[PDB]
Amino acid sequence: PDYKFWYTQPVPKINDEFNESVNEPFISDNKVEDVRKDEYKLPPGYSWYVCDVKDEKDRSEIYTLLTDNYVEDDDNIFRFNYSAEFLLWALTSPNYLKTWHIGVKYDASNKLIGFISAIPTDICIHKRTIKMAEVNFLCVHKTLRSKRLAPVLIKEITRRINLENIWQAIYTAGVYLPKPVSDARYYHRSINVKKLIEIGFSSLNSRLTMSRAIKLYRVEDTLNIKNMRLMKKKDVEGVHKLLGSYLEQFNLYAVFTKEEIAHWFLPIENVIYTYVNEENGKIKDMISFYSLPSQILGNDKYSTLNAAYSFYNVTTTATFKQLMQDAILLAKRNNFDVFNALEVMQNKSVFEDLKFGEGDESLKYYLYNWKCASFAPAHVGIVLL
Ligand SMILES: C#CCCCCCCCCCCCC(=O)SCCNC(=O)CCNC(=O)[C@H](O)C(C)(C)COP(=O)(O)OP(=O)(O)OC[C@H]1O[C@@H](n2cnc3c(N)ncnc32)[C@H](O)[C@@H]1OP(=O)(O)O
Ligand SMILES: Cc1nn(C)c(C)c1NS(=O)(=O)c1c(Cl)cc(-c2ccnc(N3CCNCC3)c2)cc1Cl
Ligand SMILES: [Cl-]
Repeated sequence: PDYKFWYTQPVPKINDEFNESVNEPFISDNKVEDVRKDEYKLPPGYSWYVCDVKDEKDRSEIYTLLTDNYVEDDDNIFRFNYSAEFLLWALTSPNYLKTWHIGVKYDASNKLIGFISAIPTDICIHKRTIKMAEVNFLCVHKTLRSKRLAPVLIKEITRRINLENIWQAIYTAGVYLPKPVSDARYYHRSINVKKLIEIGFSSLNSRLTMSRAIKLYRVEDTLNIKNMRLMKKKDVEGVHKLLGSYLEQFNLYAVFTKEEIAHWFLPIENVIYTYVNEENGKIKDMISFYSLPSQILGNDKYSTLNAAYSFYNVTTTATFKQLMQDAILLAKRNNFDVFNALEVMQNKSVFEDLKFGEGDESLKYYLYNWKCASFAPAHVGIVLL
């Protein structure tokens, strides 16, 4: 590929590799005063729109755009179906900016046909903490693909982020772009076996009959960590200490304030599930996973695959395998069909014994305007939504 757009940007070329001692911007000494004050030009008939995600109607417009036009698997069987409540949660973290929730409307219909978003986060990369933007939910309507709208959305959000004196970003994508700092495969743990077979997500053979498959993935309805319970407001301080200490071992992680811990972990039904083990008023273990269904395209019986995604999990009183076994159980108790995880942090070590199957795609982690050594995904300590 030529990367005609990306090679104009402060990112590594596809052949670039850096020593572990290199950890710095491509372009330093940036000046807010020099940032373009004009919005990037859109093709005739299209206009920028600042979305208010706290307004139900604006939020529903984003929801519809993404439901119909967002990420599909390579075989066009599944399309992500982020809920409206999920989008509210994902986009209104502490110190979010409404003007970083950017839509594009088709003037004649007044309909939203494009979107991109950013939220601010402090990112520790190779022990250096940098104020960054986390870019997500880039989407162009299926009818307008391959018209070079995505670089316009990227350049416009870059401009708006730069106006706030932020010059680095973090982002993930399934597509290969210049140039990942890490690459993490997805793994899947079947919960509702029969449904997964019926929709083609899983397979049988003459050895693995339907009944044998169901027995293989059967789980005992008893927690290894008996007191694991839904997180409450009183647990924010203890989760902040437990998770904050845990994440410092990694090469890439978010540095969460107490306010960010409250936002990202306090439970919201059908959005975010966090469980804690409290001993003597101290949080000693935590499990968390978020809800992200996929629409099943075309299937007669089922419209929705109900998937839980591993978020952040820490144990100090059990083994990591016991903890993730409880995570699977808690997902099953909340009626999820499958439990998905990336090979980040310590996750890969438990996939075999807990009967995860390797998927067929990976998530690439990227930094914008930052050069550093790449690393194996066990050194990644951040999960983006
Ligand atoms: C400081 C501060 C800096 C802030 C900025 C940091 C950089 C942020 C980059 C964006 C990160 C996005 C993270 C994600 O949210 S992930 C989910 C992506 N959402 C989907 O997968 C939904 C379904 N899909 C679509 O909605 C469209 O396919 C897209 C993704 C909008 C792409 O639009 P289309 O019509 O194909 O392509 P056009 O408009 O002709 O643009 C082509 C150029 O674009 C590049 N590109 C494509 N996908 C990308 C992508 N996902 N992220 C970034 N760049 C992408 C591509 O390579 C090429 O450029 P070159 O010529 O190769 O240099
Ligand atoms: C079962 C299923 N349902 N769907 C809808 C799909 C795609 C699958 N197959 S999958 O599990 O193997 C999978 C998964 Cl989960 C995710 C991605 C992917 C692609 C691009 N971008 C992201 N980002 C997520 C983080 N924020 C930025 C966007 C994820 C690709 C694959 Cl292929
Ligand atoms: Cl129990």
